[PDB]
Amino acid sequence: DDGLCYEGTNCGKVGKYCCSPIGKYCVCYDSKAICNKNCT
Repeated sequence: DDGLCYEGTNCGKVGKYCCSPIGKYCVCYDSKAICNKNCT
């Protein structure tokens, strides 16, 4: 239940961020933290 995070718009997270260790999860949130946090 972990991973890394990147910033931009590759997961529709325009303005927020996204998290996917292979582009397989592509899960984004507004709190970049929600990226690492909730992303897990």
